Amino acid sequence: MKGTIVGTWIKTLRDLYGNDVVDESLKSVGWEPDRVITPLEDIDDDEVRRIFAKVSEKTGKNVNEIWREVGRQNIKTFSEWFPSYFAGRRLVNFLMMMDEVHLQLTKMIKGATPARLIAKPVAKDAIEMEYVSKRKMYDYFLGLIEGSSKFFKEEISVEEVERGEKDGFSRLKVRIKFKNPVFEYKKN
Ligand code: HEM
Repeated sequence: MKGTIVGTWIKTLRDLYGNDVVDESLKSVGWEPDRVITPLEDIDDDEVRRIFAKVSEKTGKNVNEIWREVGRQNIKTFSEWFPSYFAGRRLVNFLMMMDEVHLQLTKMIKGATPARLIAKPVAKDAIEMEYVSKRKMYDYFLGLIEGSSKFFKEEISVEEVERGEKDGFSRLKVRIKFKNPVFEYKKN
């Protein structure tokens, strides 16, 4: 996982559960508790997993629950940090651009198996978004959607259409319904 994002997760874990819980969890995997992670590092996914697992043990919170909340809160961090991804945009705009943004952000990562977040219109007031990846971070994904609705102050309805795994790839499809029309038919 790209360093920058892991950095944001750690800060969020601190916001959620406190510095001792997080400091201890980082040590248990051999990190300096105040380790400074850079945009160049590809942090080992297993070590992240063990960090979250340790936080789960210390807080008594379920790890899926933790990921959900980290997803929710992550959006506020992104909005204050990178205001450019949010500026002059509505929620639908923001969501439709995520796939492209993530391809840009992982272009340099050695081992090029980056998650896809392809969204497409399926009605005048609704899109389907499909998370496809090697990593199966379902709860994080859903939390991120909730965080986005929260930030843009646009109420949505989120229905999971299906989830599944095949050929090592996880897939989660959601239908997101907006309060009023955001699309119209157009000559193809
Ligand atoms: C400006 C806002 C955002 C930024 C800057 C951002 C950036 C990133 C970065 C750098 C990663 C690391 C991926 C890797 O290292 O392979 C990541 C992961 C991920 N992002 Fe975002 N993200 C944003 C918002 C969102 C939103 C709104 C969603 C969903 C609606 C989303 C879905 C995901 C998921 C599911 C992953 C896990 C990747 C995987 O499973 O391989 N992100 N994001």
